[PDB]
Amino acid sequence: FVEMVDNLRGKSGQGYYVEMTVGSPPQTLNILVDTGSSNFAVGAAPHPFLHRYYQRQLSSTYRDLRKGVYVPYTQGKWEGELGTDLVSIPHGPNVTVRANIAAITESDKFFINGSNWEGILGLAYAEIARPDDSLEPFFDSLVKQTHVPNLFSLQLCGALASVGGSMIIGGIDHSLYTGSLWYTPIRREWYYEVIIVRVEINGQDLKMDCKEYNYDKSIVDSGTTNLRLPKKVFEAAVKSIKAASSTEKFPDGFWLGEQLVCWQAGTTPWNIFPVISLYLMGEVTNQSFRITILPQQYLRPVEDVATSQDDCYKFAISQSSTGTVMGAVIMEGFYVVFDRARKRIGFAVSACHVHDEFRTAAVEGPFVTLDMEDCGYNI
Ligand SMILES: COc1cnc(C(=O)Nc2ccc(F)c([C@@]3(C)N=C(N)O[C@@H]4C[C@@H]43)c2)cn1
Repeated sequence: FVEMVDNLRGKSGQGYYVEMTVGSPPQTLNILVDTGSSNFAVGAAPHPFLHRYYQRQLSSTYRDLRKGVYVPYTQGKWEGELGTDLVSIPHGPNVTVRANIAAITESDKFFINGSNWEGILGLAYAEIARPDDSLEPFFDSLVKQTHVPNLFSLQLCGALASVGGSMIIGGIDHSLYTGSLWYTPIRREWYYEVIIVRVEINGQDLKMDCKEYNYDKSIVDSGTTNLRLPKKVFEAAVKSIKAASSTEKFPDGFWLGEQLVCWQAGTTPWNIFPVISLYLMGEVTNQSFRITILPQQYLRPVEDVATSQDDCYKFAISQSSTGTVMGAVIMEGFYVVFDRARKRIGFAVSACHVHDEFRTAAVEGPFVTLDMEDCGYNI
């Protein structure tokens, strides 16, 4: 899959995108890779922030579904006209498939002023597709119409500075990680839902009822920047992180994401900030494994601070009302295999993760963990 290595680009905090083509003749677009949604939606009108957009009038293979859909998010929205067309991934498998496309005709707070992507590739399952689960997601169409294997892997490489990485479509590139992959079940095929069974800060268990870690769900989401934690879990984690880093004091607003903290260039005290370990449900009864990230993952650089000359950072762990979200803060530490065929997600140490001479991100197992099924939330 050497053809697909390094096929992701982006700017810090603006997402990771892959090049795709739509229509006949092919129209090239940059598309955000989002494992947290399930629609393929592209700009189709000249929004001023867009480098380019889908022009259905130029595509002889465009087919109109005579249906629209309005997609609101917590902050933002897009509305689109549904259709199908031929889609390919130039630095992906050598195939072309007919896929659903939402031609975005109005939006608010969706496209990013200054970004270099024009659409979104929702890689999750049909249950959360908009308007309903009859709108087949792109990857489902890809696997159904071709011999591409039913899995993909993501290496997101962090540190506006340019980011990169690889989306290996239909397989795994073993050069992108070290050590072994460790797999956790996909609890249910809607989001990429997983179950966290234990949380440690610098090896110190938070000792909460593990149900709190997954209230009301835990997901793997390449389309979210932060590690988002349920409120109660966030409180305990911040308390422990504060205690571990107490040799230096920071305003309450920093831990709440309400202000940055800046240090003189090259003087960030990485060593005073703890590592964070999430134990995930393993493949075997009573067996778990843990993934461990560094402050280099969860203290993110903010480069566009005009009013400062120093190196400023955002605390990128935040509280959530929709459950745990393992966003870029987690994924930038690891090579992540979305093994749809076996309903499991694999983690391994990423060969491109950011670290220092004293600590590295880690994936370790096996551990003995009992009552892991009780950790999952049910209504
Ligand atoms: C450093 O990492 C990242 C990762 N992602 C981004 C990013 O802009 N994502 C983005 C933009 C628009 C948007 F509508 C969504 C939705 C569809 N997807 C997800 N998963 O969640 C929210 C439901 C919204 C996500 C930036 N930086």
